[PDB]
Amino acid sequence: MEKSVSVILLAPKQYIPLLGQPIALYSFFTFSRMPEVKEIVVVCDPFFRDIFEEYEESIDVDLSFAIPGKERQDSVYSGLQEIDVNSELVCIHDSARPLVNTEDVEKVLKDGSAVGAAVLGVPAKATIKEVNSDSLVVKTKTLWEMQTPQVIKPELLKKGFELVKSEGLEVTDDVSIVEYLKHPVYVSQGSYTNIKVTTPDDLLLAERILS
Amino acid sequence: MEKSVSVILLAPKQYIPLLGQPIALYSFFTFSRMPEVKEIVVVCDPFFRDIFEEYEESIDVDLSFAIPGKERQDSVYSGLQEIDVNSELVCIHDSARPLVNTEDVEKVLKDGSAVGAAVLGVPAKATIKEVNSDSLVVKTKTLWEMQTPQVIKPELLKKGFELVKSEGLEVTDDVSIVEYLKHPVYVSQGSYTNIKVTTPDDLLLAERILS
Ligand SMILES: Oc1c(Br)cc(Br)cc1-c1cc(C(F)(F)F)no1
Ligand SMILES: Oc1c(Br)cc(Br)cc1-c1cc(C(F)(F)F)no1
Ligand SMILES: [K+]
Ligand SMILES: [K+]
Ligand SMILES: [K+]
Ligand SMILES: [K+]
Repeated sequence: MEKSVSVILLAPKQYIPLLGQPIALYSFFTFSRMPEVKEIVVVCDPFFRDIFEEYEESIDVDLSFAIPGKERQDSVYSGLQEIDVNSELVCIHDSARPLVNTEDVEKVLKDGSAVGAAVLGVPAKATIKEVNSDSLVVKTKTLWEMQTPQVIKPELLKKGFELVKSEGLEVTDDVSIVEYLKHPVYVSQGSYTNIKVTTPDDLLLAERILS
Repeated sequence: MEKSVSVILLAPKQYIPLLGQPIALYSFFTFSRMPEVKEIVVVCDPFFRDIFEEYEESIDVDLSFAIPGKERQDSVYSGLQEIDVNSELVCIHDSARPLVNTEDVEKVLKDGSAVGAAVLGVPAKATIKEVNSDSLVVKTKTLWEMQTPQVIKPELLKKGFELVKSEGLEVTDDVSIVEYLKHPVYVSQGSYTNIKVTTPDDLLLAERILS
């Protein structure tokens, strides 16, 4: 368990400071303090490499870097190439979610270890309906909003990339490389506080949360 | 079309002022100015009756009142009893959504007239997954977040209430009286700005929208 997890940190709105510190550094430090986390392979444009470099000697993890790709999955694959040969879990996180709780990361790590694949989620508070191509409600289910981390064993993630490669399967917002696997995905119940940061509305909320 | 629609306005966070005016009055006035709207049957506790009474002579609609019930559907039925005998559409709206645009109300009214039942919605921006009782993703759809107005012909709404009455069918968050009808429900594409107001986060966003 200890030093068993590689974080792929996916990292402009993620470098806007929140209560003075850049957004991307909040999750970076949350992961670094966890004894389970062994390395953080950070995915960022070389302009921002220094932003993480500054804190390298203080943190109790291996810092490494990767170049981003066009779409989210390209950046994950890039990060996956630098992880440890003996890492037991990869922990993929969106740097735009600075407020993830250590306790919720612990939960999804534990669930990922047990199941093979787990993602942090919350019950969708809004009333959500399926709508067909004619704009009609498909009438009838517990729907969940998916956050990050996404925690997965590296052999599973690799098999996902290889299946989509070999058969040339299409990949979208809601249908990733791992959606094509028969291997189950567990949904670990997180916190509504683990919001993503895009709008300036999010900062005015996120400061309220941090306090 | 003109003077053809009865609004049931469902109406504490809906009486917190936004840029100085109570939240419930924003939608109230939006509906009152529309030539299609004939009456606003307002659903509120008698303490707040005066809040709408003040503006009665200025508005170009019939103001009426109804007592709320325990759950949302009880308040709708209460409001439904005061509507016009010759009203062609009932337009059910949550007063906690003060920012609905006239143009979007026009759209859902037109769709409700054509289809019999229509609701304002937006594509769900979050990644939403179905999760089973064992907390596993049900792998595979266009999902939409439902707002208000909900626009429906009164005979349809009545038939919904009577079917649930007669058979004693169960009613929840996601399965209303109208979900049990075979009659189609159209989803009119609205605006992401049409947010519901509960948290103080919403006010700090809603003021940004209004400007
Ligand atoms: O789509 C997933 C689900 Br569902 C669960 C878990 Br765990 C991980 C993923 C996931 C997607 C990707 C990306 F490469 F496409 F970005 N990497 O991992
Ligand atoms: O559930 C609906 C859908 Br789906 C569409 C439309 Br249009 C209207 C409704 C609806 C629900 C109710 C309530 F009485 F339960 F509150 N009244 O109308
Ligand atoms: K190092
Ligand atoms: K190692
Ligand atoms: K009147
Ligand atoms: K009348």
